[PDB]
Amino acid sequence: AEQFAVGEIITDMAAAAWKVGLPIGCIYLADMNSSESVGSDAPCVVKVEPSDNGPLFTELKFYQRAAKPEQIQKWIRTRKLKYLGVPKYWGSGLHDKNGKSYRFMIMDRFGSDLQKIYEANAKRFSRKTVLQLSLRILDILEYIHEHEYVHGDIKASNLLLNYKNPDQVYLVDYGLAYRYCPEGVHKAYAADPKRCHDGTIEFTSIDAHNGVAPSRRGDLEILGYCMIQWLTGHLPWEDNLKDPKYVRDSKIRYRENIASLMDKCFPAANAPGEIAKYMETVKLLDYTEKPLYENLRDILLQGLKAIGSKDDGKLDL
Repeated sequence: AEQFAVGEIITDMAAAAWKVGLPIGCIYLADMNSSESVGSDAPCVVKVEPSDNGPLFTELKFYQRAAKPEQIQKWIRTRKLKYLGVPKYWGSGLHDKNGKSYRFMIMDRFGSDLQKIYEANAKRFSRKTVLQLSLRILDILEYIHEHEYVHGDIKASNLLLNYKNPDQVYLVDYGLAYRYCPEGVHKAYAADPKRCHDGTIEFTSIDAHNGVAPSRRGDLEILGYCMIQWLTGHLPWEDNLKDPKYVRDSKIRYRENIASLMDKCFPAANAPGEIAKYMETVKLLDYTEKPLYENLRDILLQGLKAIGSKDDGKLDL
């Protein structure tokens, strides 16, 4: 059952009009209403799911409260950033077709995911690339955290590049996002009954493994596993992803002894100092504690100084 007629004009709740193009779950190219039909250079995309789909409703709410174009530009101005890797929300509505109710959401369009690039580069990224990606992710993380939300699923396949600027990475898929601190009140260290997702098993946090709601330390923890995966091509527990209790156990033991993790993941006890310092700092975070994001960025910056480079914004993909 196709959601839309290709070329159809759809009007959002804000009364803005859009034309629907070919697909790029159900996602299609979208642009502002025109004489001209929607093309391969479109600037936006429309996600459409049934009205009862819980994940699209969670994603829409996150975009509505933290993704407004004006809200993002004010942040980029006051924090003096070259950009922010959070997609912009352009609009949403309800659309009836063959007597079923659907929900749609217009958002920015991006380029290829980092995972396709990772695989094309023989499952490695340079130290420069990993350091530069991580500084921008920390920016994204700080932003959504200050806006009461954690992602809990950071990974290469959820990190898209600007279709026009390959040095700018955005984080997507907020369908399973979690509002950890609604109205400024942090959730207790316990299971949220509405939530049944543990994240992606190889990258997920110890809190997620323990059936505890995702928190800010969880996101920084996840980023840490990504950095190692990207630098080395492997993770110690990759061989047996099917056993969650083993994976959890390995992460608890390697959190207790980081030097062990550096020895396992990096050849000959020679490992990037910044990755060790990163994981040490994330380890010191309690469940309800606000990370010192600037301290973490400084650590990644000491790493760029060590390889003779600076944060020039170049991902050198």
